[PDB]
Amino acid sequence: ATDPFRAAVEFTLMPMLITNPHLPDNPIVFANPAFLKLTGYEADEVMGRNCRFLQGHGTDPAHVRAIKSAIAAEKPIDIDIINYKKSGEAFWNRLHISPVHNANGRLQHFVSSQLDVTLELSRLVELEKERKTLSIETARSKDQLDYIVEVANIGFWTREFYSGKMTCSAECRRIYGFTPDEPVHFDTILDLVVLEDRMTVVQKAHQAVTGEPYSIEYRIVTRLGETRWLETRAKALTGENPLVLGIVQDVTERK
Amino acid sequence: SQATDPFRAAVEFTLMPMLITNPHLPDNPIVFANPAFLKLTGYEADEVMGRNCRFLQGHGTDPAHVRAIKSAIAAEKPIDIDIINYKKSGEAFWNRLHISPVHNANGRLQHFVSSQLDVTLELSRLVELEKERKTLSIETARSKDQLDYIVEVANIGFWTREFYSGKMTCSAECRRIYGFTPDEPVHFDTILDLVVLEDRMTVVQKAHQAVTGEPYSIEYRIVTRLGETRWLETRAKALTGENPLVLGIVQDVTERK
Ligand SMILES: Cc1cc2nc3c(=O)[nH]c(=O)nc-3n(C[C@H](O)[C@H](O)[C@H](O)COP(=O)(O)O)c2cc1C
Ligand SMILES: Cc1cc2nc3c(=O)[nH]c(=O)nc-3n(C[C@H](O)[C@H](O)[C@H](O)COP(=O)(O)O)c2cc1C
Repeated sequence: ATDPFRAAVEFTLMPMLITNPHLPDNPIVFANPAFLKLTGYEADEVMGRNCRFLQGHGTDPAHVRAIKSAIAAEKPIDIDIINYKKSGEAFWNRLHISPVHNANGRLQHFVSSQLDVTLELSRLVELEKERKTLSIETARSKDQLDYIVEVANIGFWTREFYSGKMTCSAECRRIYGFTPDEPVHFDTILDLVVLEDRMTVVQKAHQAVTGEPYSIEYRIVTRLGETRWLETRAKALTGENPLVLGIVQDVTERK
Repeated sequence: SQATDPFRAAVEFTLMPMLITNPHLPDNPIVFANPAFLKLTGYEADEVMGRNCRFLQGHGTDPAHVRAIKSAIAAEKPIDIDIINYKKSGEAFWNRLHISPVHNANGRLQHFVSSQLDVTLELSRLVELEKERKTLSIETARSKDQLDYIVEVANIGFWTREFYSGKMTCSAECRRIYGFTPDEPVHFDTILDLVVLEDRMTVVQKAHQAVTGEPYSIEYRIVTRLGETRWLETRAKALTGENPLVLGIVQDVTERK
């Protein structure tokens, strides 16, 4: 005849405590295996003492007063406080404390459900401020790039080695017959290339990536019918899915 | 029954969903569910009792996960396993499950107790935070690779300046225009020493006045360390946000008046 609730508290993964308020200083009279494992204390090392022994230097004094006022008022309380393991390792202890009254209405026990939320209040929180930091830097480093190609008027383009997706500057879109807003793929450039230069272009474009800079020159017939001679100095960014960089310029004058 | 059972109360008041089943009854039905469990699933108390815990399951739920629990229960062994379940509304969620067998003194199986936890949006949050960091790491590194490539290949006199501080960065072409050495530290004052005194006041004021994110141009005369007089044009713009940064492109336009 085993008590299923006793066994539930016994076998749960979540730390639980029970204190007897009728004794002085309201000491711990029970601690499930989960609690002893989290804090690293043995059973005989936590019995008989108040739960304030888990506190330390990083423990917010304001958090302690809240718990004190709740216990003195015999009222429940949920709070996140900084506690310490036997080794010294600090951890965020999500505290859920509930008073237990008898039939008459007198206080009989205090029970609590401790939960280690260190990875939420300490790990996730910094990963949110770390990610936000990267966003600024990413947006900035791009703002420098976009500003240079604009005021220096450079036909700058990028190309994904596999998908063939591209980005083009204002100058690059003027060299070809492109509009400032339309999406640009490697195929929309290939459509402008003269018939005789096409095979040379796509073979160089789909050639095995090397971190070395290379030059390539081909002719295009723009969408208005104007034949233009282009020169391009390109370089591939090594990776699993490389990004090809390239600066194109119109050299039709004096071929 | 004057005094309450603290263990009973602990399970009652906890925010962790907990179930108790009686394996002596057919198909091992639920005989208890704390208020925590009823809020998670959205079922009433009388809508859970007498049922097996498989009613939370449905489509998308891996049948391999079920057989793992099935074999664990049959062997009277504890088991930790995540699984897909369905709350009353139909909303699917991930159920972190911790089941433990309860034996008496004789070794006779009496009960099963469990801990339930909703870890759907929890695991989903971190699997997107670790894929987001990888992308932004590559992007920043590559957008930095793009910048240096353009400046070098296109021979641009490009400089950056922390507006408040005054510390500057200079490209190879930028240093050749003013007449700097490729490895000396460059401050805004270092440039001012070369600017002619007639145009010197007009330069500092224009650089000082505009902290906004509005583009502006300025042209002045300088004299290098060797004495060469050069007319310059600088097109600059400051990036508003936290510690400001002034970007500027300068080209030598030594052409006759
Ligand atoms: C059941 C129960 C469990 C408690 N568990 C913790 C705990 O895990 N960590 C902690 O810092 N305080 C815990 N406390 C609160 C402390 O025992 C103590 O009441 C609090 O630090 C204020 O003590 P003070 O009034 O002497 O300053 C718990 C209190 C109760 C009643
Ligand atoms: C105490 C206890 C709690 C359980 N809780 C769940 C649960 O929350 N979700 C679930 O899918 N299965 C849960 N199960 C397992 C199911 O009740 C069922 O035994 C298991 O899915 C295999 O049953 P089947 O092979 O007939 O499909 C629990 C089992 C026990 C003993």
